[PDB]
Amino acid sequence: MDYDELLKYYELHETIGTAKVKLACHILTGEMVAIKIMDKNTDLPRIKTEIEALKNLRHQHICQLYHVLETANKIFMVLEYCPGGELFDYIISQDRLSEEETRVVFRQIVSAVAYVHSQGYAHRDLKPENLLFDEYHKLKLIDFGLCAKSLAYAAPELIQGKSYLGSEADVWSMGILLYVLMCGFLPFDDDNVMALYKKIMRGKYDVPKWLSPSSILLLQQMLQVDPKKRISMKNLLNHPWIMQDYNYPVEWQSKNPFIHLDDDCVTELSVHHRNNRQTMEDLISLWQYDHLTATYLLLLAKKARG
Ligand SMILES: O=C(NCc1ccccn1)c1ccc(-n2cc(-c3ccncc3)cn2)cc1
Repeated sequence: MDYDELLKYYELHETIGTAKVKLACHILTGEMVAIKIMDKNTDLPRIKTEIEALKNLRHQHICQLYHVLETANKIFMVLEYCPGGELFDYIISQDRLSEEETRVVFRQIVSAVAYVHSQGYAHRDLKPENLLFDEYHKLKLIDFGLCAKSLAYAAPELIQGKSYLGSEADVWSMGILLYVLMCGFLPFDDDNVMALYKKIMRGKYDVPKWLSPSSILLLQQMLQVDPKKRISMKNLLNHPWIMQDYNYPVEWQSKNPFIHLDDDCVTELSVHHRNNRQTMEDLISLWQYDHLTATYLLLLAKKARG
């Protein structure tokens, strides 16, 4: 009953995570996808929150939603294939990243998060387990279930149950991410939850000898307990540390459109439909996140590889 519809469009491969995640192949294009499987009667608002955000967000550093399928018991989300693994696993594998490798990764995180804020959203659960590498070793932001329109990464105001601005909470989380990338351990860490809570509230952390003066200053600018003292996203885009070795601000605007359609992909898609080109373009432009949406976006991913 639950897998009947999904099997009309996808050939299932193995479970990789237990939401349960399955790898699969889109039958029509032959493209690999990841499928997130969530049970309705085992948080339903968290599923609807993520779906609503992903239907509205489309960006080179956000893991793309292709197709949404629903049954009485399950909701399936067909998503962009990211075989490079979690950033969390990558940092551990490397112990810690150099300042230069941290900047490569961090500029991509800044790009995705600045775009999310530009769209009127705040992620609210930024952490290395929520950033994946695709086949090109480019980062993709995942899990928009807690977004607004993990304790080690949470801003002090957010833990205290106080009112907060989502953008300020994201800037603090990005500061914790920045520290983890360059150190390979958390700035606030404890086995006891209350002792961790105390450490976050105090905002004091050890500064390893390998951190450069510029890294230390950026960390200080992001890790401010008072949210009004944290750096704004606008100032993060062209921060001196961010610009070092690059000399251009972070490109945060989306390169992945809703309006423009790719002519080659429209042609490839149209051969599978008993409709003219203009009818197919108008249907694609409705972005229903049905099989048509998945087919078009997967053909765009196939084109990108070549
Ligand atoms: O290791 C992977 N493949 C190679 C492989 C594995 C086993 C056997 C043979 N070859 C793989 C591929 C894709 C993924 N993705 C998870 C999400 C994802 C997106 C949104 N929310 C949660 C997860 C998107 N891609 C992970 C892992």
